[PDB]
Amino acid sequence: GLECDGKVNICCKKQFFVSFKDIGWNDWIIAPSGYHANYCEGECPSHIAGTSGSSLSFHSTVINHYRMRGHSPFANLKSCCVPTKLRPMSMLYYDDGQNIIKKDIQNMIVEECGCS
Amino acid sequence: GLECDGKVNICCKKQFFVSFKDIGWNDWIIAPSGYHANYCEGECPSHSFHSTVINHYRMRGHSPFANLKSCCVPTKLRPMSMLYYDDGQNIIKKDIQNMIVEECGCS
Ligand SMILES: CCC[C@]1(C)C(=O)Nc2ccccc2C(=O)N1C
Repeated sequence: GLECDGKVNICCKKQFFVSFKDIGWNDWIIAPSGYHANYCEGECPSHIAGTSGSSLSFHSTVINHYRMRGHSPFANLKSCCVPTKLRPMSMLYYDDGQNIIKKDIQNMIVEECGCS
Repeated sequence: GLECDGKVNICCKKQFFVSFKDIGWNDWIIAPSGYHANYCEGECPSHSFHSTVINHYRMRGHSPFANLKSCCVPTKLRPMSMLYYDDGQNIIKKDIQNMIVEECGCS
């Protein structure tokens, strides 16, 4: 997918540093104390609706078939810049199960952005 | 996730069948003749783990996320076995990724 830069106005990936102290989750999250989460932001015009950067999935090709023809609700449905690929991260935290847990938590880091 | 019915207003999975004959893709797609692609529709008010950290930041007055709207989008997609004609009229059997919307959620 696309990374944000000077003059990029459409859906792209940019930095987002999560500090667990800032949101008060450091009371039960031991490690890491903060990490590079990234986020998606930017315009999703019709010529890029449903894309994942330079790729268009089969599903998105069927939606665009209906969207292009003006079929409802697809025609009126707004396209949003959202993560399309996420990565896990090893975390050390206190669970409710009465212990300190080391676990790879899914969907922690944004790897790629795309339009819905 | 949540499935749509004419009752629930929030972000849900709307059932949607697509016939390849109806859209004229049957000249290259042999099988299946049709499938439930589905889609995501519905409101995403204040009430994945990445989305949760964004909302826990959006809740407080934090500049980028405070003006960043939550959208109803697929959270899980499933592949599907397809039989189709390729570039040189060869018949290919392949599991095509991201064919079916299985679950919807807010961004
Ligand atoms: C980023 C979430 C990670 C984790 C491990 C969780 O799975 N459960 C949660 C679910 C919702 C909110 C926080 C947490 C949480 O802080 N912990 C303990």
